[PDB]
Amino acid sequence: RPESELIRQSWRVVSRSPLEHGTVLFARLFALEPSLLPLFQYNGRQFSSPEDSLSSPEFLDHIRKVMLVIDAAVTNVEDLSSLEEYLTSLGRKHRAVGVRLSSFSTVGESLLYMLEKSLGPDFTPATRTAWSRLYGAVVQAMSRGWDG
Ligand code: HEM
Repeated sequence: RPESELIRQSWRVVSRSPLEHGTVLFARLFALEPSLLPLFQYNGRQFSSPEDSLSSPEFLDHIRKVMLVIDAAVTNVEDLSSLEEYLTSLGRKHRAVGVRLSSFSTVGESLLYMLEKSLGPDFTPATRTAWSRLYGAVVQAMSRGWDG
């Protein structure tokens, strides 16, 4: 694939600072859909404001976990079928925590925002389309967790 390289190459830059970059993704996510904030329940407590999430080690660890699932996708960008069962179960888990499947569209936009901001002029149309396809494929596999 030509897309596989666009994804690989762009991901190298991000993977140098995945927390800083995932922090943009999540700051953007809560700016777009603050109703996701309460889903991050650590010590039975809700974050009141998005900046609260940034002070939580568990939340920042979830940022790193997200970035690693993306890294797993990138590693398998040629054959995602190898992540299908893991991603189905990841879907099922997020269903269980309360995340609606539709919120994963917002996450995709936040991922694309983060890549735009980091890559600036290197975030070409082809690069955007490539990520959109990969992210879509990830979410398609996760959606199996919502049993459909
Ligand atoms: C709607 C946005 C999302 C919310 C509200 C959310 C929320 C959560 C929560 C509450 C957990 C369990 C607590 C934790 O381990 O931190 C979790 C686990 C996790 N999330 Fe997310 N998540 C979201 C998106 C994502 C995405 C996009 C990925 C990766 C693509 C991801 C990867 C993970 C992983 C790897 C775990 C560990 C699951 C396990 O095996 O127990 N999350 N998420």
